[PDB]
Amino acid sequence: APEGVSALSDAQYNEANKIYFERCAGCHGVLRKGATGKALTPDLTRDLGFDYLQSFITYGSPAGMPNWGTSGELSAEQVDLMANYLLLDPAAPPEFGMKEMRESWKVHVAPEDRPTQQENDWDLENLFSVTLRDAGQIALIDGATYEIKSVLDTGYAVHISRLSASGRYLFVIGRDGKVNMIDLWMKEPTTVAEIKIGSEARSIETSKMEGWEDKYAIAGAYWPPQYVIMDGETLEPKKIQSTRGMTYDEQEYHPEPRVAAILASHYRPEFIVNVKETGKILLVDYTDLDNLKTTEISAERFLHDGGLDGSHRYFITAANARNKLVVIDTKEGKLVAIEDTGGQTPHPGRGANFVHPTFGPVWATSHMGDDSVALIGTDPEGHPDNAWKILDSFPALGGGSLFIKTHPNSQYLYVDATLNPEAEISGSVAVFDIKAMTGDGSDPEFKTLPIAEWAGITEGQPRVVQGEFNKDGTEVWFSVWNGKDQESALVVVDDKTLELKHVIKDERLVTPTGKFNVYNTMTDTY
Amino acid sequence: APGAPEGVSALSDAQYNEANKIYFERCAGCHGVLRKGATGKALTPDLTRDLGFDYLQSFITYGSPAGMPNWGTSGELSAEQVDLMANYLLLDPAAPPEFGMKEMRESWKVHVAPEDRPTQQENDWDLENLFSVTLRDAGQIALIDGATYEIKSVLDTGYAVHISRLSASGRYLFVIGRDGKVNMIDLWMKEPTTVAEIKIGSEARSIETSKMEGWEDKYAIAGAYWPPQYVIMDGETLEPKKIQSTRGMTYDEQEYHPEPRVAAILASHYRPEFIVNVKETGKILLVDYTDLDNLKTTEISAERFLHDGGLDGSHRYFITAANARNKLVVIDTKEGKLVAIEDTGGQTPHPGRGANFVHPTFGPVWATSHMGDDSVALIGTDPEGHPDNAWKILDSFPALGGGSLFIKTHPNSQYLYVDATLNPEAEISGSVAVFDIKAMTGDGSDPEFKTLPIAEWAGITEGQPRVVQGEFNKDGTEVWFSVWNGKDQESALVVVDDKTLELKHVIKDERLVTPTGKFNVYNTMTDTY
Ligand code: DHE
Ligand code: DHE
Ligand code: HEC
Ligand code: HEC
Repeated sequence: APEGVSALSDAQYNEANKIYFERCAGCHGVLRKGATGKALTPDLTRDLGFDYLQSFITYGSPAGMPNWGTSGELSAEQVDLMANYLLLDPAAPPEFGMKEMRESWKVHVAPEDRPTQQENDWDLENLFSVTLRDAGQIALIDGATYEIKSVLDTGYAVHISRLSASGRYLFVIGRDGKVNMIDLWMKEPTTVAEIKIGSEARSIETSKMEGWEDKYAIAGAYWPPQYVIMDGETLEPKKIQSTRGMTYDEQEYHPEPRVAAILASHYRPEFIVNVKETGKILLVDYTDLDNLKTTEISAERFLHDGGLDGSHRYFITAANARNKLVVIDTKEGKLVAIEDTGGQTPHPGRGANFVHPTFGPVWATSHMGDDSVALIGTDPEGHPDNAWKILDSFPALGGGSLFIKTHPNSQYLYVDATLNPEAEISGSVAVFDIKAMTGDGSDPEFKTLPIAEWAGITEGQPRVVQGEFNKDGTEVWFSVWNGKDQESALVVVDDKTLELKHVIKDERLVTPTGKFNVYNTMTDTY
Repeated sequence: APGAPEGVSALSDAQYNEANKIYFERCAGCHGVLRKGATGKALTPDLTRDLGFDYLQSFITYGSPAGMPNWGTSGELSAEQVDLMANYLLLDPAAPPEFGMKEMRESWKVHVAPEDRPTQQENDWDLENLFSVTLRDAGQIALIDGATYEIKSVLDTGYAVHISRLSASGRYLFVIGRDGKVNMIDLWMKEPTTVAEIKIGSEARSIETSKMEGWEDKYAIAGAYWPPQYVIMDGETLEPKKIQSTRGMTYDEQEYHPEPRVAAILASHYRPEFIVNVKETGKILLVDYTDLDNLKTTEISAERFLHDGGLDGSHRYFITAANARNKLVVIDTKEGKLVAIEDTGGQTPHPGRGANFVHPTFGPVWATSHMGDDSVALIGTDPEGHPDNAWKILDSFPALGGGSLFIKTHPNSQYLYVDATLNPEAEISGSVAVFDIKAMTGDGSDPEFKTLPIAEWAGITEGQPRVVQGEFNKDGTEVWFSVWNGKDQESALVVVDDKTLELKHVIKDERLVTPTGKFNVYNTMTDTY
């Protein structure tokens, strides 16, 4: 006989459930099928059994599962409660409306009591806000001295950082929908406001229309299917919008359309919201939240990430499972093109904009499913025949690429290969010389930088990910992402010589992943 | 379970599926998606177990004169389907299904392609003076000559027929039923008939046509109670072009609402937009139909319980009742925003499209009567020339009694007609109140009214005749009222001479079964009210 799975009173079950959706669902999923954390459905957990679940929740694991019991985040009774709850069938995922957001909303420092000018000595625009994935923190690193200025707690499941248009406020979002607002002008920068906007979420963005600096922030959730516009100084939740709706092509109701990347228009006072499963791109005008104007653009399903072109007018985003790039004109508020990249699973991040020597302005992306790099023409006025067409496709290090990067002041295009199965490749970066490109059909050659080897890290599984440039566009940073119980680092590459500039190492630099330069993020320079 | 005490004569899964399809397709328009009843009674298990199999089988077989079709004896459901349904109704209520593009397209039929239709009117009818009258329990509409008063044609649309609307040019007649059935009729044919049809949901009430200058006959839109959605359709073929879900957040508490019904739908005359009331979330949508792929909409926070409403006399401002909250919500359709929300001081305002007129002392006003009390309320509708009266309730006075549904006037007339359809007294419910607009002063003295004995003029005694909804002819000189009696009883339409307030003519015919809504082509196509 299989061990006995205990009762649980209504109160206990209600208590367990609140904990699950508030603190576990960001990594284990609202239906318990897993996300960064393993699936915890009862077909799996009953086999593991109570003792095993209790031990894991008490001690955590170095692969990213918090030590709930030993950290005192959960009491001994709460730990047993959760182990017992995981042996039961998955509960119905709850909604998360205004009442729930406002209960979680905290303003630690009201706007009137914050500084009126920068009170620290830091070079805010050249700071790098780095995600410490399994530590639940971000590191604020000086872009010139390479010193860790501070390490701030945001919360387990920390995902990425974004900056307000003025560069004063640092916004961080976690996979649980937790949002932290950090005031960079304080003597000792810390969280001045926080709020939770759902159970699962990935994106956040700030108002970037000139004249709307610091007015609003917007966050998108995976569950429930909604986005929220918040006050840009206090995080007060002002407008919640459901994304449930019809698919663009079959026009069938879809009960769970996740919000993916959220960007901000520089032509109009609008947020640009990708709705994944229905294939809709939303242009949301924040001029008036009560008489709310939006444009719901039929695009392509599987929208994920993307970026604005060099002129900041057009939004280019990957509909990744269908291998397409979708192009929106933010000035006219309309779809302008849909093109296949020729590769498998394009994953641009915000992508890489540059001026090709013969094609004109282009935007590039690499792929998760193959080694190709694709370029799309982005200049309807000056290069009409090249506009929104794939002009070239060439191989980089290998499949498993996540991020491509460049900067106006650099002649090089950097491509990672983070998820490649071969350590030599996943620990390296491909670099192309833009000035040597000809678009004559021949594959441009690349130099291979041994980033992980340069950091002196071989133990564990160090994966190199995401180039990020400093404010001047002279140095590019890469994360050497190793396990929490392993040695990690950040490698700074001298852009002009393509030589190692510096290796950042520190006991607090745990699982570093996303890196965001204040100036480059606030101005959308990529 | 079937052999257990509490147990019911099961249907295999497949039999259940067939019954469930019949239920949602043919019964839910009147009995409700959760079987809680609408026009038809609740059919939930609590009640149906006490009727028992044989009662249900006979009720579904024979029907009744209250509006329930005789599915069995008409041949509409074969012998076995009746039993299936009777068995089905004893079971727990199924989860209401979605109704997307695939299901709409399966129901979409184009009987006469546009290429094959007339290029000019091929009958000799006076189309703009025609009246389209809903024959409720007959599942038909009657097309009636507005001057000779003869029934030109009786057309089958479907059980649960609700109301009629006209395309902007007056050529196409659109009718919607409570089951979401949409019929398009071409009034230019020698013998006008349905040229296209489609189904847009399981439960629905509204339909409307594009009225922006330049977009005449381009689009039609239908709104549903279930599923919670509206659909924009091609104005000539009924092809479903865009389906939009109305599921979303309430305007005030900002909490998700899984089933926000679509109530009235009107059309802007200032922008190429449809005006959609979303009842439970309290949102009014301004939907721009110039580009359905890059869809522009304005989601206006208003007040919950939005139901019916109309445009002011200038056609710029939408005025709609949030009925359970006793409020009028006013939207500026030129600027696309909320401009006011006001309490009428009455209970449950039910304006229909309302009544616009020029009050001698207040200026332009729009009026509504109420279901819950005898009051008539007036709101100022001219912010430009009468800014101190604009969007203010300027007067409130009594008409015949509570239970009023429709109030009506016309630019060519000085009278304001008010019905009292649901009043418990037959004496009141068979009459209509009429106020002289020219004698109104606005000093706080209730305007007096003349009582027209509309049911008595009809010369009907049997059943329980109720008078509903004034509708004028094209020239604004005669106003029609429906004398709604039961299906197996005699009904009529009464035509009143506006200038003398005397009986003009009584329309009676064997085919005139339960006449309710009446829509004059010209006054509907132009929004004259
Ligand atoms: C929707 C989304 C965005 C765009 C945010 C915005 O527009 O504000 C994004 C951006 C990002 C960006 C933005 C980079 C930029 O330059 O804009 C980075 C670095 C990033 C690093 C990672 N992402 Fe993130 N990421 C997801 C979703 C997203 N990632 C996932 O659904 C996914 C695949 C799985 C998951 O469970 O979360 C996932 C896993 C990862 C990682 O494993 C990465 C590599 C490392 C990590 O920190 O967990 N994601
Ligand atoms: C949403 C809605 C509209 C506006 C449509 C538009 O904007 O195109 C409307 C209009 C109407 C109009 C339009 C009048 C006008 O001048 O615009 C009429 C005459 C009408 C006669 C009736 N309505 Fe209708 N009506 C409902 C809903 C609606 N009715 C109901 O939810 C309700 C209360 C119950 C029901 O189950 O359907 C209902 C019962 C009735 C009746 O019992 C009426 C009186 C008679 C009948 O035919 O069933 N409704
Ligand atoms: C992300 C920051 C996490 C949060 C928040 C929670 N969990 Fe987790 N959990 C996470 C990971 C990455 C893993 C896999 C660890 C590994 O060593 O591979 C886990 C694992 C578990 C387990 C063990 C499951 C198994 O071994 O099959 C359990 C029982 C579990 N997690 C429970 C749990 C609960 C109850 C949480 C809320 C208190 C919770 N986790 C949060 C990542 C994350
Ligand atoms: C609107 C046109 C209807 C449609 C379509 C269907 N029904 Fe109906 N039904 C309707 C009314 C107005 C009434 C009340 C009749 C009365 O005399 O008061 C009914 C009643 C029933 C009943 C009897 C309930 C009772 O007596 O308490 C049953 C079992 C019933 N209806 C079933 C039914 C089915 C199975 C239908 C689909 C084929 C159906 N109805 C359609 C109005 C309308």
